[PDB]
Amino acid sequence: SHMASRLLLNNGAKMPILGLGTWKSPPGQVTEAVKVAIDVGYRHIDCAHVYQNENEVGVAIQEKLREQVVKREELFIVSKLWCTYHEKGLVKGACQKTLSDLKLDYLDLYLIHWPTGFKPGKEFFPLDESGNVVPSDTNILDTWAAMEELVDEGLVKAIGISNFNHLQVEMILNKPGLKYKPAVNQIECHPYLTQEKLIQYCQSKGIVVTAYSPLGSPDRPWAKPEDPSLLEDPRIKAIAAKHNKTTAQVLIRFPMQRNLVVIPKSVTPERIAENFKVFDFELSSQDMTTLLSYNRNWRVCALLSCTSHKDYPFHEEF
Ligand SMILES: NC(=O)c1ccc[n+]([C@@H]2O[C@H](COP(=O)([O-])OP(=O)(O)OC[C@H]3O[C@@H](n4cnc5c(N)ncnc54)[C@H](OP(=O)(O)O)[C@@H]3O)[C@@H](O)[C@H]2O)c1
Ligand SMILES: CSc1ccc(/C=C2/C(C)=C(CC(=O)O)c3cc(F)ccc32)cc1
Repeated sequence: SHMASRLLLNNGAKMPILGLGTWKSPPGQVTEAVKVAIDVGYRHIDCAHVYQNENEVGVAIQEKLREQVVKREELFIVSKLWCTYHEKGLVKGACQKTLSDLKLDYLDLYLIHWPTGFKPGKEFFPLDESGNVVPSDTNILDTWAAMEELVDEGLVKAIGISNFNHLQVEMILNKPGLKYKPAVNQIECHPYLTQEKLIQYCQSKGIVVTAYSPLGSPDRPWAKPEDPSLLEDPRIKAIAAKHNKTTAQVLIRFPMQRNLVVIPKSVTPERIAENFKVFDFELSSQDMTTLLSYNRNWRVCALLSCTSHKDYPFHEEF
């Protein structure tokens, strides 16, 4: 289908363009979900400390390594530094905690989960008595230096960012004494949020973009009835039907043809397999442009708690 399975990052490593997402995958189901994914061909898993299921994901990876279904070098494991760990002195420990839970001795990619730093502590979202999230005074350039140390200590092969707008990406690229550029910016992207500008900017700098919530995150906990629904969009279903594929398969193939990495989440064995079977057809340039035309600047993940945080990413146009 004129589609290679991996693309080149600016650290010299290759990254599988299809990965399994794990946000919201319940701890009692994610182990089998990851086993099934690897069994059917996935080599890239997207994780995060904040998803609270890294231990269970790790059980799956470890078993598949033990069974010799796959070698570690063939796996591409991604995790993310949570906001309460931006303080320089906490970054390594957060990384090591994720490594211990995932049962790995290194990550292929470690991302700053959000540009917004929070006060350190047990709570993922520390609040003042009025309900506001309490920020940290750490700035993202120092956090980036801490991330660079992880590469130099061998804990991760690549470092990157997530939910950074183009000015924030630019701030890193212009950092005095920058040692390693971000390899990846992982951002929300689907036909209702097409991200033409941010994607063009990142790619122009050699930063690879990963598209999250490619199916529109129907299981997002804050979903409402008025919300659009990609999987129910007759226009998208029509394109699927024309190709004898499912609507989800079209939604996953879409970012692949824009040179994006994409990470659909499922804990359903049947859908896990379906979501991987997207290398056997090609959307036309017309299909692509039609899908792009559906942009609404509609976000699943707007982090509405933190609009007042100085580093909140989504006030900027991109
Ligand atoms: N960096 C960030 O801040 C950030 C933010 C959001 C997401 N992400 C990453 O991106 C991943 C994917 O995003 P997401 O979890 O928000 O949502 P998503 O992948 O767009 O959609 C997941 C939902 O779609 C369902 N689904 C999966 N395959 C399907 C299919 N073939 N047909 C019908 N329904 C299907 C899943 O149900 P079942 O699981 O029940 O099958 C689940 O409810 C996340 O898991 C996470 O790893 C990162
Ligand atoms: C402090 S009240 C609040 C504020 C923000 C959010 C938003 C969240 C979003 C967008 C995500 C997905 C992601 O960032 O990957 C998330 C994952 C988690 F484990 C926990 C919370 C959140 C949820 C609740």
